[PDB]
Amino acid sequence: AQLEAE
Amino acid sequence: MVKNWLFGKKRKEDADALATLKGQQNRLQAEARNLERQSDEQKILASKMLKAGNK
Amino acid sequence: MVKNWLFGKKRKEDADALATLKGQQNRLQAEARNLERQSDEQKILASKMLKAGNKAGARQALKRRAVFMKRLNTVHNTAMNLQAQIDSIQTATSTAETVKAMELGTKVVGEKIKTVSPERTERVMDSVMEQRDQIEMMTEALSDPSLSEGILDFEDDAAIDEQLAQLEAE
Repeated sequence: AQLEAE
Repeated sequence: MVKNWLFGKKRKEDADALATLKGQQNRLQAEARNLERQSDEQKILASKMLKAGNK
Repeated sequence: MVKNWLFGKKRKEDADALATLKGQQNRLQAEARNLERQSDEQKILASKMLKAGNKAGARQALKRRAVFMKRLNTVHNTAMNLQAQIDSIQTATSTAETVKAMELGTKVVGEKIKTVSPERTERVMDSVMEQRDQIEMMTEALSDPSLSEGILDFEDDAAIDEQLAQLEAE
């Protein structure tokens, strides 16, 4: 999720 | 000028033990740096898998 | 210059084991690349069967491609398992060196702790305390003001009281 948000 | 024979002997022994510990610590720091590099490469790969359309 | 005969022997053995594992892993990577190539050729063939008007042949080619990709997955997982074994060998080597360094340090610190034991430090600090008390008592015995005072007022400071009063009035 955090990499996608990145 | 008194020679402290036992003192110098134990000094050499403690210096060798400290050298051994410092060498193993330096090896572990190098291994840590390599593991950090590998983690960064894996994050770059994860970003490319996200962009390419492969979750 | 001490020779570590057993250490060098086991080093050669571990190097040969790592070479064997790396060679088999390289073989598996080459096989994986070839299987990927074959899968791509099968997909191209499936596309041509679709264009030519042969759906049965397209299904045939896609089934063959599915078999090739399953083989590719198995080969890749086997190569990953070999990498895990290589990492286990290197981790065991590093852990052995760490335990040896810790045992050396423990030996040195144990010799020091046995030499200067805690009971020895207790004895030294007790002696320091006792001697400090004796110096204080000796050096306060010599400083008793009763000598330089010597004769004290029988009137108990009355004359000196009035002298201070008279000097204040002055």
